[PDB]
Amino acid sequence: GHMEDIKKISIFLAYNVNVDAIKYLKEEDIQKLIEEFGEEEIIEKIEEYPRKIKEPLDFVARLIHAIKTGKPAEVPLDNEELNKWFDSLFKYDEERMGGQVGIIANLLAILDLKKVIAYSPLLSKKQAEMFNNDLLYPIVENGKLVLKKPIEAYKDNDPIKINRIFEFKEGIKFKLGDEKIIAPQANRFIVASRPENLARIEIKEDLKKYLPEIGEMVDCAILSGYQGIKEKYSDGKTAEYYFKRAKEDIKLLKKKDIKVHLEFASIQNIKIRKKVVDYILPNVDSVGMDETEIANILNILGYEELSEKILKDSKIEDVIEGAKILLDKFNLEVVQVHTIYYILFISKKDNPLSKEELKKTLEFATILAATKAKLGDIKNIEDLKVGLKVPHNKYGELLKEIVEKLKKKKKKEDYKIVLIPSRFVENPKSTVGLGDTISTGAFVSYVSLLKKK
Ligand SMILES: Nc1ncnc2c1ncn2[C@@H]1O[C@H](COP(=O)(O)O)[C@@H](O)[C@H]1O
Repeated sequence: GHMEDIKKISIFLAYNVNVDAIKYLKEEDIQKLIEEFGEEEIIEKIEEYPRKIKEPLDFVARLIHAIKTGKPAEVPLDNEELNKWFDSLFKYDEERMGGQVGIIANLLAILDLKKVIAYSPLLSKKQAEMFNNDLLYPIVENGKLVLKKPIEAYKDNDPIKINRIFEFKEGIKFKLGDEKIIAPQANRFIVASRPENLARIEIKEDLKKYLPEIGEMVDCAILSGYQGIKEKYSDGKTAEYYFKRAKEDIKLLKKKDIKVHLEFASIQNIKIRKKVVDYILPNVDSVGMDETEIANILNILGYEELSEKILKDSKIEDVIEGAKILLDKFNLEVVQVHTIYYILFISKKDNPLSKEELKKTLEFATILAATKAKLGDIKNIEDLKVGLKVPHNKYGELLKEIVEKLKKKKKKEDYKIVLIPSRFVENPKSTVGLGDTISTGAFVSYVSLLKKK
């Protein structure tokens, strides 16, 4: 319980919240779709490969197409006027809080943090009910900034962003025409739209003036959702407009002294990914990422040779070298890299924390990650004891010894490098958003130990 000095942490979170409505597909389900829509019409439609869903058949064909590959896919609805028709035709099994803000803010509430301020542009009644009741939502009433609970700041008439997810296990089998189909791998087919018509990824004009005020009452922030920003919008606005104003929010928050953290998401649009590199990464204090994304960042900065060595081979010496480049280039205090086997932490030599403390930050991150992996969602702090029963990966212990040897050889260590093995869960319940869980655990723990000093 001593580690839980974190409960003394207050934190601000923006920008992405949504509702996840999940269907857990079984063979019978796909069978009913085949019967109700027909085999030839689906087969013909799969050849068509619609890029957006306009008629119910589009969804049937793209869902089956994806199931054939075992690879992930996202197709938006053609128009938000089809939402309620879609939800009555293809009903969900369960509804849930989605989005990096909504998921992590709810977890930080369950971890009893001092103050957790979460912000999203849309706050419909159904959405606001998904929040943990301890969360605070910023509001400007009567020329003053007021933190109120979400079930008391919601607005009727507000739309609701919903991600429709269809989960299919490995090996789900069904016939289509003569083609017998087997799921090569477990994957999820997602029906969802990036915001344009209904909302945008930004702090509204009214709240902007109060960002520095939010900066005073908060020890740290975690910002996310930049993968939802579009290159061009119909109203003539562009990614640059929103990325510029996203840069402004970080700068307004940092008039006062806070740490800002970013978890580097897997943005498949390279032009929007390059925007995150240019507008967000240089202005932030902490970053977390996997092996794939550091190579993707190194490739944007021009280290093409290094990027492929990490991608092809994954040697820890190369990941450490790539993390050192990120640390020195961008005004960062720390860089975090996570893989199924290890978590790596690097900070300049003048970091107020000791190598001993940095390892404690990491230890707590592996426990929290292992709790969620074995239990699915975390619902209580008691659950962290389940993660403590998960032992360290044996190959990571080997990498720890390797890093220790590396450090002894070099003449000057102007850096603090700490690696611990992960608490791998072999037959995990869930794997989604595990990266945000680990990265948040280490960052919050890191902010704690800084605050004690
Ligand atoms: N079975 C598992 N047990 C513990 N952690 C896992 C497991 N599978 C995946 N992870 C973590 O999930 C992360 C994936 O993060 P990302 O794909 O960036 O969201 C990896 O870096 C691992 O640390």
